Amino acid sequence: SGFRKMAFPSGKVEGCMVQVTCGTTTLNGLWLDDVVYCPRHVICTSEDMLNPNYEDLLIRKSNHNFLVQAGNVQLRVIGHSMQNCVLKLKVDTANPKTPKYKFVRIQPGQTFSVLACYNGSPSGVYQCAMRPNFTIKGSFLNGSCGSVGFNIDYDCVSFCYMHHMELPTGVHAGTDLEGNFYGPFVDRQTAQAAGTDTTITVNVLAWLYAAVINGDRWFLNRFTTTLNDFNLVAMKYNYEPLTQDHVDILGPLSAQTGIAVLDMCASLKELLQNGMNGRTILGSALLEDEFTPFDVVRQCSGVTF
Amino acid sequence: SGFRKMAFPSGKVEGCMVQVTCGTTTLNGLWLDDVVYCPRHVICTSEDMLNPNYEDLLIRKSNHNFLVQAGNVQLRVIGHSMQNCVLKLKVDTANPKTPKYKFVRIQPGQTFSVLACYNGSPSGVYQCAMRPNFTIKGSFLNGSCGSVGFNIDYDCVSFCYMHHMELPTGVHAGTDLEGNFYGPFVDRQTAQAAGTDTTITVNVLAWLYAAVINGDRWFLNRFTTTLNDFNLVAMKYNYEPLTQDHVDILGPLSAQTGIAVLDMCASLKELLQNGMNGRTILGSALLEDEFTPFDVVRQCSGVTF
Ligand SMILES: *[C@](O)(C(=O)NC1CC1)[C@H](CCC)NC(=O)[C@@H]1[C@H]2CCC[C@H]2CN1C(=O)[C@@H](NC(=O)[C@@H](NC(=O)c1cnccn1)C1CCCCC1)C(C)(C)C
Ligand SMILES: *[C@](O)(C(=O)NC1CC1)[C@H](CCC)NC(=O)[C@@H]1[C@H]2CCC[C@H]2CN1C(=O)[C@@H](NC(=O)[C@@H](NC(=O)c1cnccn1)C1CCCCC1)C(C)(C)C
Ligand SMILES: [Cl-]
Repeated sequence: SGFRKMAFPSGKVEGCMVQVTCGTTTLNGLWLDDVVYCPRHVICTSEDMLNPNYEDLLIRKSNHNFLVQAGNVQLRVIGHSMQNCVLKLKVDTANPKTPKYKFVRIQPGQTFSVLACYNGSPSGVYQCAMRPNFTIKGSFLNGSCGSVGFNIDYDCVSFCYMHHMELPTGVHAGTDLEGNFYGPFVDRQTAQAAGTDTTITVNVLAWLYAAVINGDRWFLNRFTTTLNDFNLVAMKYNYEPLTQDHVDILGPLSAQTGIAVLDMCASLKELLQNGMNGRTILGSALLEDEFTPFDVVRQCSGVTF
Repeated sequence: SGFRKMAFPSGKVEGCMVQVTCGTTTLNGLWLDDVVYCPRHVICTSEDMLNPNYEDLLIRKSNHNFLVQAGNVQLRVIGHSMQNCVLKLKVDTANPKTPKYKFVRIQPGQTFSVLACYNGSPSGVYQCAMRPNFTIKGSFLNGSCGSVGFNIDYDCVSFCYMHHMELPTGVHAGTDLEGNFYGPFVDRQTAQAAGTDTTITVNVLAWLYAAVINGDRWFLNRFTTTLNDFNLVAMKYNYEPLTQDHVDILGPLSAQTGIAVLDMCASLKELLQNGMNGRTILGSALLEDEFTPFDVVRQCSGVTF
């Protein structure tokens, strides 16, 4: 028993991390096969960032403008192209340490592991959620750009995130591995609102099921509710609407605990209306929303990779 | 910016994990050189666990009673010995994937990364603290025994923890890699009190410095305090005494923020006496005590491995 914010084991991703330098800018890239993926703003000067013409800037770069480094093996770049907001550097060596992998785009409310890197070297690994407003609450310092987010399913690394930038609120924005931003953001230095964040309701319910699996069940009540009447209370507390598809994805946890999803909804309704009255759930004084139903099942059933 | 419970990158440890079977019992071992370390209770039956005579039980085992498995490479055991509460299986193959490493014993309040494993395969990685009462608040299911805790310093894995057992409160107990339990526990199935847990004061202060580094500084006040008068208030809230050595280890964070350790103590004093008045610090409604001063520096300075 116990319940922790648990990341995926990171070894497979560790062996794909490299250092990419262009001019004065050094950040991280992802070395899969003979390709290094990194944020396209590696090519920019401080002055270029106000409204970069990335097509023109890249046209003025040659292969030898890009220094790629795998620890010491100084990779030779033989090609460069741009896909959306990511640069792809063809190199003369295909990464031996290349794991099996896909590139996927996660949905708001889904979770992933971030391998935070500096200079192509891992600092640490942590879990987080894609927020409904398509930001993530990461831990990223200058030089962290090109750090990636990923999930592992069987033996296959699904890359879902590459880090590009920090908003003035201290939250983080980036792209999938085809270089499309999550959310409304563009890679230029302008004020860009993230828009209203909401609480990931399906995930709060998942974590309440986690609490029950772990014998912490004080918040269970005799009341029940319809999905509609639940959503009327939840919308008042800036919670995301709960959909039938969310109710379906909570089924496993419902089945395991014998608590119907709408009875857990009735529990969350009272927590929202009353607060916790200085009690805690799985050590927390706040309702936690960065565990998916699958995270709870993974962790409470000991799924391995 | 941002501040997350961050684990060490786990790849180096991943390649040391193996499956150890003795009779009906399968758990994890740590494969370093030609030695596999695992909990000695792998040799026990359900009935043996009331008061096992581990010397006599081990004497009745032969090398071929122990099935060691690295994925599929079925390791042949050529020796078995006992050191305190850990079994050492000499094998015919030394692990190629063997990283550089030490075995260390951490102090109460220090943190480490746990690589949770089942059947010699990683499930996930998370951070936790050795509690003052020498338990850890882990996430461990049946089959997790032999999962290890570790830190990385330069390129050297310091192993500090091997998982043995769960207390009826849902907290966890284990040994260092010389097989000595943390805390008063013995590997037999008897009621064993953990004793009073306390809040890791030096770590709360470290996390308040983290909050200031991240622009969350509402709790800073004009008041100050002596170390003694701080400890008079803190002892009332079941906080660990703060020592001059703790004050010294907070020096870096004091220097970086220009807030004297005793001025941060004066901030914590009011938080304890008043509570947070429904405010939060780095997203939390509770005071967090599972970051060390070095964790805050590591994470706020982007130290890599
Ligand atoms: C990353 O590339 C990296 O690690 N580089 C290695 C060090 C050499 C780097 C890491 C910063 C922590 N990312 C960036 O430099 C990005 C790029 C891409 C987009 C613009 C530039 C600057 N940048 C940022 O992350 C910045 N953030 C902003 O500029 C915000 N701007 C504003 O909020 C704003 C407000 N008023 C006027 C003008 N801008 C972002 C910009 C993008 C939309 C969201 C808001 C800093 C300031 C470096 C965090
Ligand atoms: C671990 O070996 C493993 O992963 N084994 C693989 C599955 C085959 C296994 C994992 C359990 C989650 N650990 C254990 O089996 C340990 C060993 C070592 C010490 C005794 C046995 C049983 N065990 C436990 O972790 C148990 N915990 C207890 O028995 C507690 N006992 C009591 O609190 C108690 C209360 N009243 C009367 C008698 N006992 C522990 C025992 C040690 C001191 C602290 C309290 C279970 C119940 C399996 C969690
Ligand atoms: Cl909290």
